[PDB]
This record gives sequence, C-alpha cells and structure tokens, in this order.
Amino acid sequence: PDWGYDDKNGPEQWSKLYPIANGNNQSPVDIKTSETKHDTSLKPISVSYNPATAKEIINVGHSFHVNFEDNDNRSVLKGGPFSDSYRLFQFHFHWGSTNEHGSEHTVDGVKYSAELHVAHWNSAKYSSLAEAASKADGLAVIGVLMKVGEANPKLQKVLDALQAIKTKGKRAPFTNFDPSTLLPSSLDFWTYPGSLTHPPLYESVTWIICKESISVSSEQLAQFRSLLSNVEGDNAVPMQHNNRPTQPLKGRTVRASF
Ligand SMILES: CCCSc1c(F)c(F)c(S(N)(=O)=O)c(F)c1F
Ligand SMILES: [Zn+2]
Repeated sequence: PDWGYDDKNGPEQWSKLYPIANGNNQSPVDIKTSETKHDTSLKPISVSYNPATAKEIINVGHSFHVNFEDNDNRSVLKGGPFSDSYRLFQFHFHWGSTNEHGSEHTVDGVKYSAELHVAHWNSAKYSSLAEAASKADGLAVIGVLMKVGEANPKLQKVLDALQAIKTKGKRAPFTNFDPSTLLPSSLDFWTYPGSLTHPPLYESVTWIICKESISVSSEQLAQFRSLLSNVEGDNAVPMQHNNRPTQPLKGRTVRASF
C-alpha cells in the first residue's frame, strides 16, 4: 500500500496521501485527566458477544485482524454514549518496537506497551460496515490499554493462532471466541469523538477508552513483533510497530463515565 509505519510511509507523512490526517477529529489522543468532564448521562457500557460469530484471523501486513460474522445482532455493544446498537466486526492490537511505548492512546502522557481495539458498526442506522465506515456516527471502538507485566492467559487462543498467519495475506479460521473475555473487569471509560488511527483515517469513530488496563507480558508482545510484514518466500521483515502518535484535541472534550 501507499502507507505504513516506516519513516518514509509512516504517520508523519500520511497527510500527503490522506489530508484528513490533519483533521479536527483525529485519533489517538492523550487523555489529560484534569481536563476530562464527568458526564452523568453516560450509561454503562453493555457488551454481549456470541463466540459463534468469530470467523477468521488475517495478517494484513501492518497488523493482524480477528474478524467476525456481522450479518446480524448476535454480537453487539450498547450503552455508554450511544442510543444505537453497534455490531461487533473485528478486534486487533497495536504495539510498539519496545515495551516503553506501543499504545496509541496515552493517559496524562503515560505510554502503555500495547492497545487492544474492539471495533463495531452502527447497524441501527446503516446497512453495512462499508456504509458506516465514513459516517460521523458509523463506528464505535473500545480501546484497552495493555500494561507490560504478568502474562495474560486470556490472550492465548490469539497468540497460538499467529503461527498459521506468519506472513502478509495468510488467513485462517478462528472460531468460537468471545472477545469480551479480553476486556478489564471494570468498564469505567472515557469517550470522545475521533477517527480511525490509520488510513483511511475517517472521522467516524466514537472511542470508548477503558480506565483500567489489562496485562501482557514482554514475551507475549514479542509474539506480535515476530509476525512478518512480507509475503511468504521474501526477506523476513518483522512487524516491529504499528502505533500512531497522539494527535491534537482541537477543542474536543473527553468525557468520563466515572
Ligand atoms: C474503513 C473500514 C474500517 S478500517 C479500520 C478499522 F476497522 C479500525 F477499527 C481502525 S482503528 N485502529 O481506529 O480501530 C482503523 F484504523 C481502520 F483503518
Ligand atoms: Zn486499531
């Protein structure tokens, strides 16, 4: 593709092909907790996912995705800031080249070692992801900051699957999996209107950022960085990082549920 995370094709240069990279609703952001506004109309987040909607795991060159069947409302996110039901379609991670950084969102300047994104589309209003993806109210993404520490057992099925999708474009069945098992036990959150965090960078996402982190070990992070961005039979090029820097808030308000 014309974009990636290298020096030449990376975030700093994305605006050349994708001008919205310099938009007013870009993500991720730094959440400054002294500038959050507690909002009492925010309802609790409700997730209800059916593990039979898990579909496939794919290496996309810059990351890997776990996609879900989204033909119906078997797996849905509701509550929080939403009046609409949002249908689960994918989860994935971001990571950095070492443990020091790797999250996309930061909290009061603090960088975590990775970040989980659980992505949903507005099926009350739209008929497909493709329709929803560019609408201001189209997408809802839960982000969970991942703090290097104890190995997290709940990552296991994901990590065990990586050996079948080592290189760009490989894909395999990934079934019977409920990604609510990856979320932290408190679902207290921050929410703000923003964007996809890589091209096409659409400003279509209501972000739900969990206040509590989940763990990951330094060895489970290495399993992500050992995926390869090349296709089979080319020079091996590890996927060292895929996090975008934080972007200017431009007057947006981050709301706290707590
Ligand atoms: C156009 C159809 C959506 S592609 C996409 C996406 F689904 C995400 F969840 C994200 S993210 N990483 O903001 O969750 C993303 F950056 C994307 F580009
Ligand atoms: Zn993401």
